[PDB]
Amino acid sequence: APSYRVRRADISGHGEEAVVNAANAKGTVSDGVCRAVAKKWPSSFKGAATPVGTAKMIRADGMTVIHAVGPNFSTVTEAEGDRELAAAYRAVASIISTNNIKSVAVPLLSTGTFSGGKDRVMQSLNHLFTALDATDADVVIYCRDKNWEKKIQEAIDRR
Ligand SMILES: Nc1ncnc2c1ncn2[C@@H]1O[C@H](COP(=O)(O)OP(=O)(O)OC[C@@H](O)[C@@H](O)[C@@H](O)CO)[C@@H](O)[C@H]1O
Repeated sequence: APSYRVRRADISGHGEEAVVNAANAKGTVSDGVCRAVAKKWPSSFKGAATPVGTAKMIRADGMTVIHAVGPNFSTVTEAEGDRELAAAYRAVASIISTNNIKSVAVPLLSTGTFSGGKDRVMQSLNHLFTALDATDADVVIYCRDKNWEKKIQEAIDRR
């Protein structure tokens, strides 16, 4: 069974075996988690382009980087976005289990740039749990907001 905990820290300082980038489909560096990942592991972006709802892994800069493309909720219906968000997290879980990754730092996909202006912390976290429950990985969820940290911790605890 996987273990879940939450850190309020820059994900670029994670202590896990792998990190999930909240990526865009073009594999470009822009504001958000992606900027922190590009600064710390700059060569991890080579050929990282992957369609919405998929994930693409690379070993670069002594790190395993998993580029997961959550939906942009400005560009899909709510139901379409919810399916694509579930798919991105399942693509992450498959890469974790198939590559024998023992621990992973995970941001909440589609809760920032891609949130379409809405609070999607619980939507994103519920898809994260459902997908990563298929793995044996130690999962560390990263956020920057003290309120999010407690929400996430509350949600971890309720389980
Ligand atoms: N350094 C950090 N450490 C820990 N948590 C962080 C972080 N930077 C941002 N976050 C949080 O991670 C979540 C996903 O944000 P993001 O805005 O990065 O994630 P999405 O909403 O999936 O959008 C991805 C796009 O921004 C895409 O173009 C990429 O360029 C960006 O990733 C948001 O809740 C942010 O508050």
